[PDB]
Amino acid sequence: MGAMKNCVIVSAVRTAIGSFNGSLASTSAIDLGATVIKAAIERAKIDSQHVDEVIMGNVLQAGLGQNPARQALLKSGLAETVCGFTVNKVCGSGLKSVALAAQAIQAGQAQSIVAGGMENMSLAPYLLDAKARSGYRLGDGQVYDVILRDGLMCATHGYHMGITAENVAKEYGITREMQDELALHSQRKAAAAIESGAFTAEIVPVNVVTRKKTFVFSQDEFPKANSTAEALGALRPAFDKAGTVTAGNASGINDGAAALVIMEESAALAAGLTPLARIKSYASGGVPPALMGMGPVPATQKALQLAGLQLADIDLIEANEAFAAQFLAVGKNLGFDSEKVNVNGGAIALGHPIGASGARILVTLLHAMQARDKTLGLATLCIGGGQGIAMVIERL
Amino acid sequence: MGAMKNCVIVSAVRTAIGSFNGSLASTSAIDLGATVIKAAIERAKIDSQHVDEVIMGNVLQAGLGQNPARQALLKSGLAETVCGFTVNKVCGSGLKSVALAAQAIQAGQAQSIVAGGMENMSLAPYLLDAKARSGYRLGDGQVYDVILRDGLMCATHGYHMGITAENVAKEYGITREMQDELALHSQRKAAAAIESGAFTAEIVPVNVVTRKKTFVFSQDEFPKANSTAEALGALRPAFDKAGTVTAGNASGINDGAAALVIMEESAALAAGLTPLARIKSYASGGVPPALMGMGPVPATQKALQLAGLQLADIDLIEANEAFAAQFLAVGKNLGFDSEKVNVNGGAIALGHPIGASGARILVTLLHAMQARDKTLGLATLCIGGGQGIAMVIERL
Amino acid sequence: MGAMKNCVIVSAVRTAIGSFNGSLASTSAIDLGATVIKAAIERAKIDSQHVDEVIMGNVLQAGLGQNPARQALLKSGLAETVCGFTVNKVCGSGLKSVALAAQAIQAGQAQSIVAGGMENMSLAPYLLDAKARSGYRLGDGQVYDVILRDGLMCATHGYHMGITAENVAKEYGITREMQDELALHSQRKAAAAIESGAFTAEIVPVNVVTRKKTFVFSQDEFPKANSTAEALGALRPAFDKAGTVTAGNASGINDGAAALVIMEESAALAAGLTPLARIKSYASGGVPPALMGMGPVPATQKALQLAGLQLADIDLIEANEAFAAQFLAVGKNLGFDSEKVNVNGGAIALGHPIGASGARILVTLLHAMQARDKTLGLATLCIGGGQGIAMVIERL
Amino acid sequence: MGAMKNCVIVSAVRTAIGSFNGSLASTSAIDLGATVIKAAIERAKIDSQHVDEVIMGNVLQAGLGQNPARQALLKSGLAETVCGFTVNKVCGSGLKSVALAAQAIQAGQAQSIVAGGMENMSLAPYLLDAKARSGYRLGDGQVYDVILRDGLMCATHGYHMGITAENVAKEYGITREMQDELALHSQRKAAAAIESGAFTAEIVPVNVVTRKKTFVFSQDEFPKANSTAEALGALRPAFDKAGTVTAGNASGINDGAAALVIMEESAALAAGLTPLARIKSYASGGVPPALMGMGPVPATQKALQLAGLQLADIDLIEANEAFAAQFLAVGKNLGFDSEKVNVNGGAIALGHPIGASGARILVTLLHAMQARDKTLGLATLCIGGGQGIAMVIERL
Repeated sequence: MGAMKNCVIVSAVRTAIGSFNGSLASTSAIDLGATVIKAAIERAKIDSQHVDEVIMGNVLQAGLGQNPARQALLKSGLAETVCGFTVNKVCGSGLKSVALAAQAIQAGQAQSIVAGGMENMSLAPYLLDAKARSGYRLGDGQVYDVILRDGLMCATHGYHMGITAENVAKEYGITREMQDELALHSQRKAAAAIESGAFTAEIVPVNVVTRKKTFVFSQDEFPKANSTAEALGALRPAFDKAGTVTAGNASGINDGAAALVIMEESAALAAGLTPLARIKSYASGGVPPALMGMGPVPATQKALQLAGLQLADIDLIEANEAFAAQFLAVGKNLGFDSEKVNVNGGAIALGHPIGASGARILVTLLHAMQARDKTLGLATLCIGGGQGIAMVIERL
Repeated sequence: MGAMKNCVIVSAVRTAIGSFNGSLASTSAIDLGATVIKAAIERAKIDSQHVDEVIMGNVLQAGLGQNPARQALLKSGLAETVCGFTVNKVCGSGLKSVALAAQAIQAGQAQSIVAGGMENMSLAPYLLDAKARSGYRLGDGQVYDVILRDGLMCATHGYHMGITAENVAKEYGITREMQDELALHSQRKAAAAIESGAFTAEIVPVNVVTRKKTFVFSQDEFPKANSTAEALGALRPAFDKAGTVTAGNASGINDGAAALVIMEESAALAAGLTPLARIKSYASGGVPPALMGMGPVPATQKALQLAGLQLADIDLIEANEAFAAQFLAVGKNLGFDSEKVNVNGGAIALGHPIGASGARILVTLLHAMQARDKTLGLATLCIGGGQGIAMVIERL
Repeated sequence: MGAMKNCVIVSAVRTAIGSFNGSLASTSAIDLGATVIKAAIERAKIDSQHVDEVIMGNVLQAGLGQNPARQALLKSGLAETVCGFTVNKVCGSGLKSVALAAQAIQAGQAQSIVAGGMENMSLAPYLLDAKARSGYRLGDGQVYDVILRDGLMCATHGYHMGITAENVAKEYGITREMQDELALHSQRKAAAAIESGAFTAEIVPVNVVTRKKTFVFSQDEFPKANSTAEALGALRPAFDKAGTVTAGNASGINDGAAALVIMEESAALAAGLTPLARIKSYASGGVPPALMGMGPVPATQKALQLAGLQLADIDLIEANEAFAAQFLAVGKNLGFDSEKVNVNGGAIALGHPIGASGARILVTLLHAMQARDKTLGLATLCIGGGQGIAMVIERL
Repeated sequence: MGAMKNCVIVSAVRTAIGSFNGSLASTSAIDLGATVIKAAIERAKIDSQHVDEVIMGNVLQAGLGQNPARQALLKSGLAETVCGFTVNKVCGSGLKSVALAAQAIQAGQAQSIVAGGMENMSLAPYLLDAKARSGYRLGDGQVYDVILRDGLMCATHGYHMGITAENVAKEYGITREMQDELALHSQRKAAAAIESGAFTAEIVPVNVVTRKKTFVFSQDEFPKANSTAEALGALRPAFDKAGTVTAGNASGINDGAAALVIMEESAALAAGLTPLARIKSYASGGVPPALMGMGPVPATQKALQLAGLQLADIDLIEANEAFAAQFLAVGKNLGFDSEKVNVNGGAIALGHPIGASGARILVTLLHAMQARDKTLGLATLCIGGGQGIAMVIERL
């Protein structure tokens, strides 16, 4: 039988993250993906004719046309002979795409892949029912927000992700005040990272050209400057009248992309490129949809166990902040050393472009590891529908 | 470094394929997908607790809710700890899912996976523009058919897959007469198969209940009974008033699903199960979007090479019949022996539910191989956006 | 001061009435209008250049373009110098248009007017909310059935005209049996009148060209052949599950038009044309929206008073059958002699194209009066929003 | 045979005119209508129980519900026994409504009517095709802006009212510079009228109540303070690149209502109320659709002949400024003394809520006549689809 191969990250880049109807609200998911795919390739210094595949996560595919991943790879300038496909694992899509690239490389089926995710929630459409096709006939119908139907509502329970967060908050006893405390801490870490230029290396600018003008978008815009504990404690519950989750202790609706060049190790070295990290393990884990926020627990355990590691071995962790409730409960459950976690801020401040986040956090992890000279890293996140995904990387 | 593993198919099953607004038009893609997932598991006789993952292709995801593959798996009865995700490689999606399943198994990542695809084109929705979200403000807008926008129009050139078929007809000299003759051949072989019970083993019945009456769908309904050369000869071109492509020499818009249980070889034997074929290789290839019908050429060339085989080594072949124009160009380019191709009929008679067709043709191939006691088989198909995928299987 | 003039009907024509999605479902309200306008002019023998105005009732104006009455007159072949406007008094609109034409002639403001009404309920559109113009932003919306929103739901209470009919049933002790008995009688009279050629004189045929083919629509299609007291008594209530109103004891949703030439008496004589009747009086009356079915009471009372008449002086009556419940309550309230009412059947059998019905009953009244050589006629109907209108005509 | 009666205006009121998406954008046309109906009755000091009818113009009736005039009337607090109906003569609706009230009163069918118009263009909906009712089936559709379909595009020619304006400019040689000079002059006269309080008497405040804001709207907000020749001359043409017509020399899309109490003269005196003016005559005229802007020519000539007057007899004139090109063509053709026309500014400055404008200009004329102590007044305006309407009043 063949022998498994080692797989390395050779570059990692992301766009800044746009606010809902903000700076990226006229730049399609596919143009955001093309942008990062191109920049990833440039930064890796790889010969672009040697890219075997592109794998991109994208959750709100409605109306974006055939195979958005292929559209993005073509717009990036890659050759027509470079194949690609679009991954939908909801919030995990962007990391799952990276895991699939690693898997294909490790299994000898390719040598170089560009993998990540992309999402423009601002541009998500509205949907008419199949009933529109066959005819309404008589009586009113419904117009469906696609963000909600395909991206933020649980298809098992018909209620918002928010409510799964509340469920996790009751089950693990995570209080309103614990959530807001975390939220402020994420905002402060983000604000220092942004100010001190910690994200400069990882961000590729996007040129936004409009009828009125052209401008360059290169700074995360979702952070809420000058956030305070009292402002946060003043907010009303978003999803439950008697609830704990608010707009201030939850991530948002956001736009952005991220991509990495993944390569077989001995081929990266023979081509005279510089490996930035090895992909050591990855795993997916499943939980009840009602408690989807806990997905990272089984995923993280499997990934650790597949790497031959203990959690305490890990130097830096990016655990996604879709809701402070789920992020705290996961952290409580596994016993995270929280000073190793989301050291430059997390999604409550930075935003959550769902199909891109999984890859975005991996980008942020690797650059934080390089800046602080750390060796071992963990990226994980919860996934709508009751799943989680995790990946461990080791710096070179 | 780990040793790679062998992957085997342990069951293979499909629904009968529904005509547009036909027998399956009220059964959701997700329910079709659950039916085949459950049936594949039952037929395999595998303990359902041993399923590691479910991978399903699905192209018109718009409005189907979070992660359709995960919904299907939960509906099929699998536990909530079973992970899954949804693949979009357009027409290729369903075979790509099986290829990914086999890769995970080969790589030691999983031991048992259900993979395939599912599509209900009848139930595809209509889409309002992003403008609807931000506001039309003044002036009209458009309401978009999702079938066309995400499934049948080229996102590169903005025209129908029918036009790519016309481009391929010119390039390779495939005339209307040539196209019509293949169409009749296909209708004929499909009718003989139906008549002889050749599809009985592979089809899982779907119960369709409506208040007026409840009925069992178990027979492909797209085939045109009593098709003739004369009748085909009289149709008007569908896409190009001076063209060669018609509704009679192209597949249709259809509903259906297919799935297979795939396992690590030794896990199959340890569970006392009966391997039906080994997956020998698989590959993807890219061609210009304008000539997407030619996708099978580079995919087949790569997959034969990976398998260490020549085209002449293959005993039976399933090459999808999206359009006779591209089916014929492909067979001419590669030198297929046409008596080994689509022996029970192809998509011009059977139908093309896009997300599913790739797994559908593989199911059909395996059963055909079993019926004829053949050893080596190839499944391949073109993909909108200019791709191709192929897989070689070897009977056991 | 000038003195009031006398006004006479010179012609009276209607289309046959179409069922919902029936024979007239692809002929625009405006084309129906033009047909009857043109025909009324031909049958009156008036010089087309002498038409001073066209007044047409039309309730579902949405999407029909500027001033439907004006579009209809232009299509009819009248000169661009002939003015026109569109009236909306809901169910009254068609009779209101005639009353206005008569008032204008009586007041010396014009000599010849064509008036009536037109509706194509089958072609009525659906509406997105103003929120579409501003933008949905986030969250679901509705898509509104214009028939219901602008035609059939009470704008004061938000419930169906249906419910106003249940209200009246109660207020006046009108049982399900009494309603179904009336319904059966209407169906018999109408089938009898159609069989016997009673509508031949008043109906102008419509040429309906479909993509495939052409036919002539000239016979009322809503009547229900072989209606029986038992089938009717078997029906489920349509609007309240403890209710009395059914699809069998109410009119339907329908397509059609009607028009009449009205002239100043002395100018009709000077042109050598034959007055068919004199418009003796007209009136409108108001009642609670909840009891809109009773509108005919004050309208009829006032109209008789303005005509110097008592109910008993009237030889023939057309009292619209929107709902048997209100038609019976009106009849009981006023003491109708039922043998004189709706002698050729009413709307329960014939249909209710709401904009046209007011003119349609008047057309049917005049022709019945001619065939039975009667002298005094009354036409009245109820109007959604709590109104009624009535007109008294005197044959000559 | 009775004798014709005299009709007087007893009150005249309007809302301030809102800009598109401006201060009135959240207030329904019906509410605007109710507001002016109530205020008119209050100003007249009439006993509300003496009101026989309400007749209101309204052009974009789509989705507004049954019989908007009836709704407004009920909303105003009038008794349910008061009938009303809604008029559509496009831009002319509001003045047509007053003419119809006058006609009814002259002809002795009523003694007190409230008449006017109402429009909220900001809240006009979007519409799906009849195809939505029967089903799109396959292929795209359109979503239609009601403002355009029912209110601003020619139903005969399918192009914007602005194009009819270009037709008129070319026909009558009305240059860009002539049009821009008129626009400036109307802006100045409006600014001067606002500065000196000339609108205070005629305007009734509307209370606008939003969660976001609460405030009283009482001042016209479409006029452009500090308009200049140079700014007007720099604007691009709006409807045609070689065109003359711009946003600066055409009226806007606007929201407003206006209404007047009308009464039989002797009943007025008997009631101890003060007649403000006598309605002396009214007429409608027709012209080709393509040249709709010229409609006021035949309407005015008939109105004058019917009143026994020469143009020069008229002391003050309100000729609607839908487009500068049409307004000037009209004045050239009739030889208007411009010093007497639109003395407080016209629609280029004040706006054009289409169903209300015909009433609005009448209210404006009356009050200006009072301020300047003038005796004869003329109100006229052009109408989409190729009509005009005019009215002559005589101050008392």
